[PDB]
Amino acid sequence: DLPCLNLEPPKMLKLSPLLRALQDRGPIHRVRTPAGDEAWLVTRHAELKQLLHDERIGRTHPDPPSAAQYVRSPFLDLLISDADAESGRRQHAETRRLLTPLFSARRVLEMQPKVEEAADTLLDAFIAQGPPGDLHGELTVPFALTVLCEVIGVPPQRRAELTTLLAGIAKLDDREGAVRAQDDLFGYVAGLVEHKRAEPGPDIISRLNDGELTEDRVAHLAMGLLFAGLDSVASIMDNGVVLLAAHPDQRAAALADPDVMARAVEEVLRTARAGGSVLPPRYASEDMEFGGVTIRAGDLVLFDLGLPNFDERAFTGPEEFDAARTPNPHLTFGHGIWHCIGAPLARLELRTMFTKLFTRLPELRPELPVEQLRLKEGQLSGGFAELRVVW
Ligand SMILES: C[C@@H]1C/C=C/C=C/C=C/C=C/[C@H](O[C@@H]2O[C@H](C)[C@@H](O)[C@H](N)[C@@H]2O)C[C@@H]2O[C@](O)(C[C@@H](O)C/C=C/C=C/C(=O)O1)C[C@H](O)[C@H]2C(=O)O
Ligand code: HEM
Repeated sequence: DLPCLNLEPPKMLKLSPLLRALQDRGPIHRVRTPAGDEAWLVTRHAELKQLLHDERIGRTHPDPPSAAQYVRSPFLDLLISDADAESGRRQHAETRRLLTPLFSARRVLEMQPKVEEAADTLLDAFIAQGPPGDLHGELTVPFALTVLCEVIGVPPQRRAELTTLLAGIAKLDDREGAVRAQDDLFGYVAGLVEHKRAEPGPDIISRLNDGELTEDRVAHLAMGLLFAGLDSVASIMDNGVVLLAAHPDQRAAALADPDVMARAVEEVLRTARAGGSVLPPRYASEDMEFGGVTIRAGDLVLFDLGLPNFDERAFTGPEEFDAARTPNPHLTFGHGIWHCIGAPLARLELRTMFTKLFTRLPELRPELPVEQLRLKEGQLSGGFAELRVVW
């Protein structure tokens, strides 16, 4: 009898009864996943943060095609190899050395004008169209994609076509459709990488080509970035709009002052999804005794960021949306060597759009009561199916 996890959408600002019960009853539990496999679930902020620094947990497994999974995704399968634990950790460290400088404070400051231009253009169009409008499909997804394309070096005309492909690679209910979407996207990206070698621009693909990587790895890094920076930004943005609409005093504080806005963006990150934010699978590379249990070599270890983010051991009043919360040690961008390398751009995108959205549309709010918002099914990182708003 292992507790069995599900894919039900979370409620606003509150862990589900199963997740609250597991967090109350200890820091780590053997569970069953939506795919039907067994896993460890870590439920508290201190212990999760401690596993994020434990080099026994990583993206290697002796036998990747029989490894326990949370959901079945040919995209996530690309992440796991049968390299030994040291060689995997080496691969990963090299990856971080190359991606980390692409988002330096200087480079992020240089990105700002185009992030702000893109938000203006899209918000003009959204507003021209008049209420009600699908915030998700017509604003947050296209803004995150536009920004990402500009930074990575994908031409803007490709935006409609990537929206389709990046949805395709994330299908959970259609293995062949997902493999095919992956082949097509990769074929496009690999063509783009080759173009850029002949004609470099101030963009990530060129910066990665200026180094010692194979064509193949440059393409894989670019494709991973395109998937990592799209629906994540949209999810945090969609939920921040819901939360900020629902908390008028908090919103007013945020818009009144750019330092409350910077704090408010961290509180949106902490509270956007109260559960269900389960990261790509990681595995123990050897047995380890942790949190009163013995994790075995090969066991799946799951990180659901809602759990630590709502842990009352780490946060005073974790169910309260406090736009001024400081400090705010949320784990929404991960930590340690599993830490978001795009976080500086994501934060810029969030401050930029929250500010413009609520400045221009002070009364912006979802049309439906929150409990009637519908989540996309059968899609990795799927977020809302639509987010109709009025103003
Ligand atoms: C080069 C590689 C390639 C990319 C792999 C991407 C994995 C994405 C996982 C998203 C998972 C999750 O998606 C979920 O999938 C379930 C099936 C659904 O039933 C849920 N409805 C939800 O859509 C968690 C999401 O996470 C977020 O979006 C953050 C999420 O990027 C963090 C993952 C970073 C991965 C980096 C990485 O390896 O770089 C916020 C989002 O707020 C969070 C969330 O939605 O709760
Ligand atoms: C607010 C939106 C975002 C959120 C919530 C988020 C969150 C995360 C998290 C939790 C991780 C750790 C994943 C893991 O350990 O499995 C991660 C890693 C990563 N993120 Fe983000 N991210 C966001 C936006 C972005 C953007 C805009 C980019 C790129 C332009 C990006 C690029 C990456 C990459 C390349 C990694 C893997 C880094 C590594 O291999 O260690 N992310 N992100």
